[PDB]
Amino acid sequence: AIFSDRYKGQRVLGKGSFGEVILCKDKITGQECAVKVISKRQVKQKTDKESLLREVQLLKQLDHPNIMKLYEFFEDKGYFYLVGEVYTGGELFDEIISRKRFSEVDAARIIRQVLSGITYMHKNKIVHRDLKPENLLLESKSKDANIRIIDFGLSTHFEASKKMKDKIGTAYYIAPEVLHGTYDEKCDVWSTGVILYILLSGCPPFNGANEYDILKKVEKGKYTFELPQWKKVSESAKDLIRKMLTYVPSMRISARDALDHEWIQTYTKDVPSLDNAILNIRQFQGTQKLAQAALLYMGSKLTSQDETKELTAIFHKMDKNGDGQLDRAELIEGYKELMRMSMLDASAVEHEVDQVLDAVDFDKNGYIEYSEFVTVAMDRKTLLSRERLERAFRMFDSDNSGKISSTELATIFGVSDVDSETWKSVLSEVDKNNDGEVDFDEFQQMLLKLCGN
Ligand SMILES: COc1ccc2cc(-c3nn(C(C)C)c4ncnc(N)c34)ccc2c1
Repeated sequence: AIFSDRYKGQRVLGKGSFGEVILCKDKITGQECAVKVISKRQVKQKTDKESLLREVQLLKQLDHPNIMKLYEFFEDKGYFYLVGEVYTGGELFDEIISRKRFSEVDAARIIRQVLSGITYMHKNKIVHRDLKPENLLLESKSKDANIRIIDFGLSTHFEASKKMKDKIGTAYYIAPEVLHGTYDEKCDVWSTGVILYILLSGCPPFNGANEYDILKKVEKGKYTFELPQWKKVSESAKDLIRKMLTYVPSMRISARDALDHEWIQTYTKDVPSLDNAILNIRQFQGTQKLAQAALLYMGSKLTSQDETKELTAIFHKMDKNGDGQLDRAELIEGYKELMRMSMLDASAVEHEVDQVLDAVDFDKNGYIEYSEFVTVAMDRKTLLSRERLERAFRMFDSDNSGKISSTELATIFGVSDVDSETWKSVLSEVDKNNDGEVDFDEFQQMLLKLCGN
């Protein structure tokens, strides 16, 4: 069976672990799905074919309200296609920051759901390993919506990217035993423990100025409840967190046993709002998302440089008599050529080409100046990535000051794991009045200089 025979791409939902996720539609039934597309070239397999197939077959038969539903699996020469249920409520933390109040009852209800899904998967000998807030989606945009955990089982079969754009936020949540190589299902309880700690204080239990500092803290495994925010918190919640963040996994509480914990039992059946926590979470989330957006912007810019020159070279070769004129069918064949080395098949490329032509007001039916088409086709993704970066900038700038401070930049570039000396150097080239702050344009300029421009 061939993936594109059955499904058509509607739009890109976003980038997740191991690949891009595309909102697709069944060509016959009209069923909408979220399809994780894994590039074989970019992502190595840890397991063999037989093991992956069998795992997938198991996953298709599994069903739990807090676990992403998997429907289908396809494989071609270059890609794996993982077809799951699409959820519309977004990421948990993005919903949480929008609330005016948040309590231990809300936290407990969230964690019960996570523990329930984890418990179910563990019974079936499937481990997540890379559990973190962005793997917790909300089923719908309804305020009470169920949490759906994504990416269970994948890290067993695929090697994680070593690129920082893919690694953002991973360090806070990873279990110490995962770092050292001997791990089991208990690693998921640790990660859930870290998440709970963040839910109740707004701060990561294991924090640091960069990835390695964070990992160093995790590996030591020591944390405290000495922040001001922890005075508002019950003893039972801290007791649960202690049991989940127990270093030796055999001594660590299981997911199932955690569901029976006093805290869970008590708070999921009066409590104040954790206002300090909500504020800290807002700041945490904004920082994480800006760092991510920063790396993606730089990556998209590099990709644009690559693709612009490749596309130009493809069309030059095609342009036999060298007058710079190509027809739409040729533009499609060359765009396909670029894709050959989102655009899952020929019809997707036809549409994209048509969208570019309709932007540049070039007639679809005559011969076209390809150099102009190239510019617009690329420029489009350029304008686009810039818009998502800007939005993340505005979001982070909660006071609408229009600026980010040098201290804030340190925090952002730290999470993005950009070398301290390097960004300071680029900051010095842009900030030339010792202002100690940058507006959006300036920030963008820094990122361009941080990706060889
Ligand atoms: C193991 O097989 C699968 C199959 C589909 C998957 C889809 C998503 C997914 N990501 N996103 C955006 C946050 C980028 C989603 N948005 C809505 N629904 C989704 N289902 C996803 C994640 C993991 C998946 C794993």
